[PDB]
Amino acid sequence: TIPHLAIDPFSLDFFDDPYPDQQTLRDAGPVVYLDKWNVYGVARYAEVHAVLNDPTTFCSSRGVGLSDFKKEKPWRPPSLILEADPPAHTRPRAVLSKVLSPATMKTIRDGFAAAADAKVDELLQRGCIDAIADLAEAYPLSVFPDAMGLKQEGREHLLPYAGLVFNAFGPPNELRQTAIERSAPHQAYVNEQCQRPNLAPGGFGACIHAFTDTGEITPDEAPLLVRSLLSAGLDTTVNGIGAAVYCLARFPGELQRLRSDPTLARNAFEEAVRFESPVQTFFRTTTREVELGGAVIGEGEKVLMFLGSANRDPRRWSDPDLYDITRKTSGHVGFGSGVHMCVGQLVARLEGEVMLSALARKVAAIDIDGPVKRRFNNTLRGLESLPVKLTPA
Ligand code: HEM
Ligand SMILES: O=C(O)c1ccc(C2CCCCC2)cc1
Ligand SMILES: [Cl-]
Repeated sequence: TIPHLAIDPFSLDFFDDPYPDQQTLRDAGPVVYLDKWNVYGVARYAEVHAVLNDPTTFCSSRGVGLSDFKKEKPWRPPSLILEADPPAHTRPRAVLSKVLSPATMKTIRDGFAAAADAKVDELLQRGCIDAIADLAEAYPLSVFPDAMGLKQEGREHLLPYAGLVFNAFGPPNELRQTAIERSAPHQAYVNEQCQRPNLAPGGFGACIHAFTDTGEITPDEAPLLVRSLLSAGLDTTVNGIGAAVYCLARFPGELQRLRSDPTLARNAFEEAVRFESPVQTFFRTTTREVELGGAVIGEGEKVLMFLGSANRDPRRWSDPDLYDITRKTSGHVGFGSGVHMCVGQLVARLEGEVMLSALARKVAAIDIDGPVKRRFNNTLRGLESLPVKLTPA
């Protein structure tokens, strides 16, 4: 009944060009079995959306990586929010939601926008830049660690730590095992910055700790919640912004539409998140026997969701393989869906918006002018290097 495929979605070959294999996964059926890792897979929009929106059946507390926490030891203590189910999930979620709220966005927006404009001005002075190191990485590094309240020293640990986190959701292949064996100094740095004294007044970290007397979280929960933001909050945005620049670089017609109306900046970023899906995959674990897309899945089974595939499913999208900055994007699953839907999406969208706004106002053309190199990660899709010439408006 369920088709068995030998495709390895965590192989370098797959990362290098996932789109044909994603169609093969979609068209094989609503539910497939991946013999390579003994997991179920769903690659169509409908089943991905259904799985995300039934957290009781498709739980997160047994891990959202390949590893089943019921069978193996987690590589680090479980996240109090990502790797928790309701009801344990609910209060920590509410705290991060309030920390990363509308009001907070108002407090940081001017600074984020100023930093974006400044960066683009700087890059225009150079002309030929690497849109990954010099923009997609440099810009979030120039705003997010400060917004967290982190000291300057040690910040070089942040991207390596995130690379590790996202590789660790994968199977135990070379990417994952290499990441873990290099991890000790990055874990040590992160865990230390999560303590209250090390987080500057007014930043996200301090704000999490301040919530520890409302009864929503205890003081001993705050460091792990700071840890959540230091795991999730930087490398995601690097690859979201890199995706957007890469799209504008390949679709100059859409860059020209964006220039003509910079208020399209926020939807141009959202469309990039759909189109590239910086977060490609992650898992749920079944808590009972369940019927999904006409297939029966047993209890205690890992289910791999292909978010990127769902976001290109022609069953859901018209011209899914086109970058269209006026597309109606609502419903894409690039930020997830349901109770775990990205709690930092307002920060992500703010960064993406103000960067694309700066590009929209200051740059006339973005031309790739060197070899493009891809970065491999078990969960993240993005580039290592994107050489571009920026022409000033
Ligand atoms: C373009 C950037 C981003 C993308 C594409 C993205 C994507 C996602 C997705 C797909 C999920 C759902 C995971 C699941 O269902 O298991 C998620 C959750 C989460 N994200 Fe984001 N994210 C981004 C940026 C951020 C930022 C900037 C922050 C923090 C400042 C953040 C913090 C979190 C946290 C803490 C969760 C867990 C939420 C929960 O379990 O309730 N993310 N993100
Ligand atoms: O430590 C945490 O709580 C944590 C770590 C990583 C993430 C990722 C965000 C992007 C989608 C996949 C999960 C979310 C939360
Ligand atoms: Cl850690």
